[PDB]
Amino acid sequence: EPEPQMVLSPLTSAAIFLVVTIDSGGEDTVRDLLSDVASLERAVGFRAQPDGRLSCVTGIGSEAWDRLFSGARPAGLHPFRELDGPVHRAVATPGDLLFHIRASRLDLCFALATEIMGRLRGAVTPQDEVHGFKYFDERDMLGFVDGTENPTGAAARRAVLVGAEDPAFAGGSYAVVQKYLHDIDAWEGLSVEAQERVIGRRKMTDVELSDDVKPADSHVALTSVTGPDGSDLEILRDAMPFGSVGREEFGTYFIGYARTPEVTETMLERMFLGTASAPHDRILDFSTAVTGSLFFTPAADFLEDL
Amino acid sequence: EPEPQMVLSPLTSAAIFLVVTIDSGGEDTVRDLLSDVASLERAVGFRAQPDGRLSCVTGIGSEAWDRLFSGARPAGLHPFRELDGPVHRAVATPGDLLFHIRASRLDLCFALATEIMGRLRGAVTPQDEVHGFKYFDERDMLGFVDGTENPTGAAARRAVLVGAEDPAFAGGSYAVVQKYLHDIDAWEGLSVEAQERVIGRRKMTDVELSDDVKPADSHVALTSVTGPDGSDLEILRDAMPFGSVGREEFGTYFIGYARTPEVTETMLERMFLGTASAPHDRILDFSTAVTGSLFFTPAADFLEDL
Amino acid sequence: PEPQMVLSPLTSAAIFLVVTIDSGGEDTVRDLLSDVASLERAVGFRAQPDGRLSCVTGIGSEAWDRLFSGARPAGLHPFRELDGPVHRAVATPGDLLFHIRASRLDLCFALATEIMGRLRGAVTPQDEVHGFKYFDERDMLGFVDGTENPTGAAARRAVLVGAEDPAFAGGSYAVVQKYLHDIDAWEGLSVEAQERVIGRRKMTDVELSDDVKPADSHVALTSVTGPDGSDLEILRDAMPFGSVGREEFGTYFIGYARTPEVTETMLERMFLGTASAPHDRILDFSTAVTGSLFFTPAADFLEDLS
Amino acid sequence: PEPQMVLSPLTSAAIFLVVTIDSGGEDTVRDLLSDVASLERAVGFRAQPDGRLSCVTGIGSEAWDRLFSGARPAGLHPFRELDGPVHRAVATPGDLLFHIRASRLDLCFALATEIMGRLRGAVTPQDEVHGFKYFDERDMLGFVDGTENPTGAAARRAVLVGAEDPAFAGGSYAVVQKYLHDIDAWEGLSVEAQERVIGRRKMTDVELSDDVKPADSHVALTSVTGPDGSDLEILRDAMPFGSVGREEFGTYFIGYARTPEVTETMLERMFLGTASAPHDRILDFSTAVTGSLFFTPAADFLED
Amino acid sequence: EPEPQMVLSPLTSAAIFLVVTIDSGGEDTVRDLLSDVASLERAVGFRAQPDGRLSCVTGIGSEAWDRLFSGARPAGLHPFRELDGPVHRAVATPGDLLFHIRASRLDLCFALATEIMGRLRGAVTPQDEVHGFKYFDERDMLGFVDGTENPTGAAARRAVLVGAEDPAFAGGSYAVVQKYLHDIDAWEGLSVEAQERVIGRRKMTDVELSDDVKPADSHVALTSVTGPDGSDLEILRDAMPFGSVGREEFGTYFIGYARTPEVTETMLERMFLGTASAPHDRILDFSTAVTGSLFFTPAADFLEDL
Amino acid sequence: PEPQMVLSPLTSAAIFLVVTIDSGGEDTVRDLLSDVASLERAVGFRAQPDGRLSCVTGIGSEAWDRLFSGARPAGLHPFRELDGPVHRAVATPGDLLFHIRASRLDLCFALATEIMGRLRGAVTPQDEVHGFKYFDERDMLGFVDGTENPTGAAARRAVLVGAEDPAFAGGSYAVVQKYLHDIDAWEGLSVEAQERVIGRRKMTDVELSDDVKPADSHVALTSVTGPDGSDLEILRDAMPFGSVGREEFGTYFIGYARTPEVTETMLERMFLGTASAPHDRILDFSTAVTGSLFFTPAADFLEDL
Ligand code: HEM
Ligand code: HEM
Ligand code: HEM
Ligand code: HEM
Ligand code: HEM
Repeated sequence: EPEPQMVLSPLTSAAIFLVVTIDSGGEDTVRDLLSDVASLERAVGFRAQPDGRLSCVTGIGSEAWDRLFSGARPAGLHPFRELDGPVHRAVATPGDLLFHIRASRLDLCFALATEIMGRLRGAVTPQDEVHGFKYFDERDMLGFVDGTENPTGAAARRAVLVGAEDPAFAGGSYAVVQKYLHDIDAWEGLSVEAQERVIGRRKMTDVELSDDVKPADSHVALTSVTGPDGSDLEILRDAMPFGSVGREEFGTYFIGYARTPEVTETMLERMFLGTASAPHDRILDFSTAVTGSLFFTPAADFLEDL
Repeated sequence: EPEPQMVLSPLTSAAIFLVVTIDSGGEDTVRDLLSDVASLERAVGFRAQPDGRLSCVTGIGSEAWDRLFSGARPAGLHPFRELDGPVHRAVATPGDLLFHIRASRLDLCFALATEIMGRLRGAVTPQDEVHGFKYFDERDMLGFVDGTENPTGAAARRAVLVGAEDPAFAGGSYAVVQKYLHDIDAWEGLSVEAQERVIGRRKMTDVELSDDVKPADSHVALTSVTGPDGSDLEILRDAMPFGSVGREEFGTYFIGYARTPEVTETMLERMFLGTASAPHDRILDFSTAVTGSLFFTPAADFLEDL
Repeated sequence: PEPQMVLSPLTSAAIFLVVTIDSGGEDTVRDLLSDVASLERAVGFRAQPDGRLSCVTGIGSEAWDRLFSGARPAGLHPFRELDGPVHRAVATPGDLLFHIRASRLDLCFALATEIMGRLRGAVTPQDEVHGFKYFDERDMLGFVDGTENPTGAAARRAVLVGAEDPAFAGGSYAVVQKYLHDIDAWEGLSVEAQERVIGRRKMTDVELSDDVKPADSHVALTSVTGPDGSDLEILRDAMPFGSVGREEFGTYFIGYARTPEVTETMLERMFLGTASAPHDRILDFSTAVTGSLFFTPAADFLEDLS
Repeated sequence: PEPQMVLSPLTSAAIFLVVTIDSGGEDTVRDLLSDVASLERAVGFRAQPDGRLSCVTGIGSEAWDRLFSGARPAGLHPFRELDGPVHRAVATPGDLLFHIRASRLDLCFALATEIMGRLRGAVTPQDEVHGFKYFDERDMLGFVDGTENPTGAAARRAVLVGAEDPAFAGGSYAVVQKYLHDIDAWEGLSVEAQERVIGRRKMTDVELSDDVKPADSHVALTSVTGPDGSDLEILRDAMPFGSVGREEFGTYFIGYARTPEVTETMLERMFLGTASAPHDRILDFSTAVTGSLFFTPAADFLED
Repeated sequence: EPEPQMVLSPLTSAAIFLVVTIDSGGEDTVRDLLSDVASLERAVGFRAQPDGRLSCVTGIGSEAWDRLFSGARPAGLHPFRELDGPVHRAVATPGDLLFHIRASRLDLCFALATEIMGRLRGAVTPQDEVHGFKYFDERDMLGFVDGTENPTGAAARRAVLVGAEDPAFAGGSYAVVQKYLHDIDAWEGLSVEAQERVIGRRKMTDVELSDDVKPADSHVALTSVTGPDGSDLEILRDAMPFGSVGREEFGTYFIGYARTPEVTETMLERMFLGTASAPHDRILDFSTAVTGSLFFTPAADFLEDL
Repeated sequence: PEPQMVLSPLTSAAIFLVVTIDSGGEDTVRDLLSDVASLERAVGFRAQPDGRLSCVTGIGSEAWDRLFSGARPAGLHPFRELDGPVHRAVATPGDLLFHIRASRLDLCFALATEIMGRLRGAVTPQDEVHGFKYFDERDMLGFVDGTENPTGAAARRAVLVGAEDPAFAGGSYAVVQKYLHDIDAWEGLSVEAQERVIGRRKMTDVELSDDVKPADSHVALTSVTGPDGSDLEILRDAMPFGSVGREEFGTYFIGYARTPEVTETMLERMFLGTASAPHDRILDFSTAVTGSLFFTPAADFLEDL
């Protein structure tokens, strides 16, 4: 088989997201680093096992792929598609490489990011760097549990990993990232019952609203999608709180993994453009997107044979 | 009889340092928050006990003290003293209020900082915000164990807490903060043996160099000071690594607590001005101070009384 | 096919709930069964990774006939009462079993509260037991309990239905019995006499040699080989329970097997005896007061209902 | 003098046992009392450091007179029944209290088994409750419970008898009530309405400001100031309990104080009300079915 | 007030006991090491906190004291006295220095022992080296819980630390060590009931036998001693199992601390010489002493000043 | 076929036992082998989940012929002595290996006591070592030890016998060597000089680039490719041991492989050298004083006795 990267990681309380662009003539340095990234992960992580749980998932953008490699391309790889809805806009921002670094402690993430960027100095320019921390009861910046309905085990593998539909790229995945800033003053102006009608789940107990109370423009109603054959279309999320108390910056760094970008893109279209039944996802009246990029995360053996 | 704030904290792997100035007319809002800060600490921290270990130490600058309170001044409270050495400078920067927030996780520090700054918006301006993380083996940004010779138990109480010498302020302490950025490039150019001659201890095993081979301009030699009676003068440190790999910012946020500022200021004078035997502390040839402030951290009952 | 969480990691707390379905309660019950996996996620996700909450849901032979209109699992029948010369294994009513396990009683109790909230008016409670395991895996008799359970691949082969009943693959069969002990009589035996009842050493949990182990010891009678001389295995998670006021000291027995015939062969040898043994000596200090049999279907069977 | 483990670390499991002493049981009881600290060590030591097992032993007003001759602790009396306009605090029988706490129910149950084994034939059980805390210190009403308890030095001064009753120094007074909740009615309230009953925000556990806090909120009525304007404090370790089958959802209340006067002033305000408040709004969703008062002596009193 | 060595330690699962003699002319090397040993403890231990729990207690024999120091002798310090009972003998064996090294892991003990013996090679001759391990439920080599009736908190300090009776040595303690080998074959030939009559406690539940059943020659009866007034004389023990399965060596390395040696030596006289009511301690019919030594463990400041 | 616990989680304590079978001891040994998995559960289950106790049982080449009739595992032979120009890999006697691992020394000790209790009078001890790993996975030379071990499916492929020897599938081959270090000489090197001996950075455990890594560094010599250009890998769990009184500072080496040919190729390059290197520089600070080879069968092979 092909061996996947660590897309299906165990639960982690800390994360670093790094997005860079490749400077002109930086290609060779980048290909050198990509062949060594799993070795750097083992070197930083092994001495802190079994509790460290350090991993790095490496992603490549559509334009970067054409600069790095000749030949066949993953079937779904394109630049993030901007959405200009009647009220809300999903922006596309630059990004050639993604490092999704996760662990039980921020210091491990930071040590592996230091070795990665040390190897890339002179070849890349930083676009975004976020240090994520999860709240102790899995809560996000809106005060709701975040992760509950992710798929697990076999269902997760089927949802996230490329298989026989794109055989040359089997064991790969597609990652969409969006950094959101929240308007917390507006959000805290709602009662708890009004907040629940935005999300579609109870705040304190995390039980889903009944089919008879759940609004058509609630976040959970719009991100719930069935395919033609009536199967659930699922993604795997590992969204993380971040920000700065001084600048009054309260955010959610969103990442979703899927076997095809079509599933993630159908969810984003319903959220930003709406449906017959809903103008837009009510979560967006308290959340502004400031970045948007799409990456292909290849099989581990693809990176190792560079 | 008077109950100290949590100056003598158990070991914590995360910290937030917040330094603010009080805007004109902000005094009353500030006094109201100071009387509630212990209540806010319990509200965020109690539900995560016993492993959260959340604490907040609140400090007040010399000029802020005169705007907030009439009556007696703590005996040792003055503005941080700038040090103009022939090569190295210890700069003085503005700060009226210090919040030293510590816990076993960054998310708890961040939740308490959010409640504090929520009460003060409109009354203060942020000067510095740092999110610190400790390495898994108590290492700092230079790769040395950091904290080894701090005093513990009764020796720590004697070294840090004001007593009979200033009876109205007993159970208080004095906090000096400096943010340092390191030249990691220059530091990693040294052999391990050359790094040991800068610090004064072995890197991997943290054994002190013997009295005959320890250089006179090593960090350990210069911060070792005896009083007139031949007593060792000690401080309590809780320095934290911080940074951003994208902006190449690798730092140490220094905080030191002492029963009198004269002990910390004797250490800073030896480091920046030198002695007959040493021009300056060699650690300063790889470390630049960008902030400097001095605060009195009163007994908890002093803050509760307002 | 995705099993329910039959093969769970070690748990120190459990709630057993046995209920009968009132006339006309069927539709409410079918609605709850389609939601029970989502209720497990709602209560459990925010307490991960340490909570380790799971629920295994079972259906009795007569309830199956009232709920579902197609094929029956091949081994599902009402518990068979065993009328021995001395000891009786009684059959008591039960339509639905909830086997709820976690690292803490409060999590089991929160999931039981949500389940029973959905069933109020549709079911009548028959049994509710709150179990606790001793810190060194000991039971109410003071012996280590679980030692010879199968693990890994052997456990899956022993417990999960496969090719022999393909429509119900990934299911299992659960036998429950509540036992009350005569602890006064038990504690009147010497430790050596207790060892001859169980078949293992009390302090060190070493199996008695084939030369000393009596024919009517618990371990001799629950050791059974199939036609090829292969060991027939069950998976147990028996839990102590009781009340010191009422002098109630119990063991709540649950055993899981791929076919009821394995557990029923073990009960026949215990209660009816063999050529070599009148009955299991453990029964001279243990009285069964309940007995029921349940089919625990594959998770996808419960999810795909109406 | 060495106190019993009144000031315990946080515990997630508890057994409450209340018994009466049968006639002629006195000597069996006095034998167990001299050995109960030994039994605590016997069951607990092998499960350190995580077990955190302790047992606090209390004696009622009537029982004291049957067991001991000489001076009585100054504040020891039978629980006082409160007959309010709407809500009633009942007085129920109890001679001995065992407050058993640990990180796991199985350790509580092991110590309870050895204690009741020693007392079989001398005592009648009145109450047995097995308590569990929710993983974020929440109680049966879904609020954080314990937040304003005193800690360290403040806790010692609030809870332990000192120079005012020198023969009984290092003792405390324990008040217990078992409450059953109407959870149906409680879950019918909005979160905002629940906050106005308790006097704290539900999700973040921040006290309501003095301008929005209702006068008949639980926190407003259990706030009492002394002559010098000091806070009068108690130490609580109230525990959820119940049965899902029988629809029984409860809080087993225990409060410790250096004098019963502090706890009894709080109960009078809750049940009788004041000029400003009819009664504590928490009592429109909580019914007391037991009430008892115990003196918890110093460890050395029990030993000698 | 004087700072004790870490005599009152938290529970530790591993230990190294080192006993050495000072070679002729080794005195100055030894005095140099003694002034550094607390700094070596911090150097090895700090980076492994909070779980390491590493400490070292340093003791000095009666004859060594006279070679190392001029001035006052601690009032209770004398050579261990041999006990020649009718059946059992307590031997006295040489030792000038004791290192009692404890931690949560053997590797920490070993790293500190390596640094100590590195400083002394050429100055000392090793007499005994023992690597101790406690069983997971505090059980010893005889299978009984060991430590239960040790004093804690304030009672422990009163029992172990020298006070105003010998003011120059306040915060010191007296350590007696004996290495015992067990006859395991003979011991395991006893029933649990017979083992309980030797120890004086129930094996599984660690409940003390009643005054009416506890034999007069049981270990617990003979090591229970009351002073001239009425009160219990206590010592603090941290005895550890040790052995070699190859050599058939199964041992208990006994260490007891007391404020005066008279308490420990009264316990030894009752065990070896017996009373009116008992010939000897029944534990001695399964345990042979092969070493016996007495040390004074001074206050930490005594060692630091020299 | 259910393997023994070769692929164990990380363990901080170990006991290694090597014994020879006395005349007439065969029957006692066969009895103990059929019971050893049940003794592991008896000592370990009560201490789960933190105990992580396991025992791996191995049998030497000569012992196999005394214990069992029928087929021999294809790769089982006596350890081959290497007499290199400077350094020697010695062979020492061994019929049975017990590789006992846990999170605490006391659990290893309890299981070794029950095993040796069953064998008293049937076996003679050759070697007994009590191992301890440093808290940050460091070894006796002060380097992280384990970093490049294979994990998951790559580990199973590297260690477990498959279709090449079908009657012995789920078995493995263990090579043991006890090493004593000259720590005085080692600690006389600068950190930079030590890195050039190992082939990795000491503090950060980053591999030296192919351009700086010397040809006689330990990592260069124990890196081996097959005909197919694929890496040949082993699974190691080498453990520090010593006695501070005796000045004994050691590494007890154990390596597991699907075939002995992989471990034997690594030992030949270390002790005999290559075109580019006289010998492994790690051997100028490490002396081998034991050497033995064992087959560790599938668990069901031992049970069906
Ligand atoms: C870049 C900033 C700094 C770094 C990375 C740093 C790092 C260290 C390190 C590695 C040690 C040795 C281990 C220990 O005992 O903790 C140490 C010791 C110490 N440092 Fe610093 N230090 C810094 C700044 C300061 C400053 C500004 C002061 C005083 C104002 C200071 C006072 C001390 C003292 C008192 C010790 C203990 C000396 C002894 O062994 O007795 N440090 N520092
Ligand atoms: C009072 C109720 C029971 C108690 C207290 C109890 C206790 C025990 C104990 C202490 C063991 C030995 C350790 C171990 O788990 O391996 C054991 C083993 C066993 N018990 Fe029971 N048991 C009970 C009832 C039952 C019942 C009703 C069954 C089956 C229908 C059962 C089946 C087994 C089996 C299969 C084993 C393992 C046998 C082997 O070594 O292969 N037990 N039980
Ligand atoms: C159904 C029974 C009870 C429930 C569920 C309950 C629940 C709570 C809650 C959630 C708090 C707020 C957070 C905290 O400080 O813990 C609280 C505070 C408190 N309760 Fe209660 N309580 C009950 C009965 C009682 C009784 C009977 C008393 C006194 C006799 C009492 C005295 C207090 C005190 C003193 C406070 C703290 C007030 C302050 O902030 O100073 N409670 N209780
Ligand atoms: C191989 C040697 C020894 C073994 C295996 C051993 C074992 C134990 C055990 C199992 C207990 C009961 C549980 C407890 O409270 O710790 C105990 C108690 C005790 N042991 Fe020993 N012991 C040994 C030698 C000694 C020596 C040589 C002395 C005194 C010089 C001693 C003094 C004590 C004392 C003072 C107690 C506490 C008794 C009480 O007050 O209840 N032991 N020992
Ligand atoms: C004498 C004591 C020994 C010590 C102290 C030692 C130490 C080390 C250390 C520190 C590493 C680096 C980290 C790692 O990947 O584990 C390593 C790697 C390794 N050692 Fe050794 N080793 C020893 C003997 C041996 C022996 C006898 C063999 C083989 C027969 C061997 C084969 C290996 C292999 C295969 C690797 C991984 C190579 C790679 O990176 O691909 N070692 N050893």
